[PDB]
Amino acid sequence: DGEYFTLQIRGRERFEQFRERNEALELKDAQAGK
Amino acid sequence: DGEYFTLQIRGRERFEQFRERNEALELKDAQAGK
Repeated sequence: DGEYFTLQIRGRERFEQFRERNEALELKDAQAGK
Repeated sequence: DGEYFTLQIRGRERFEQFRERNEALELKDAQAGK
């Protein structure tokens, strides 16, 4: 098993920022990070 | 009723970025936006 987190938003104008960021940040950790 | 969105992440280093952003972006729309 393991643990994680989850965020919810009711605005599409803001989501576009997180979603797109999710991909960018996803690479930040998946690659190096230390 | 209505509609919204939800994002999930399994990394704390990245979440800190979205979470903190969630508050910042939340104000972007909640205030003006057009």
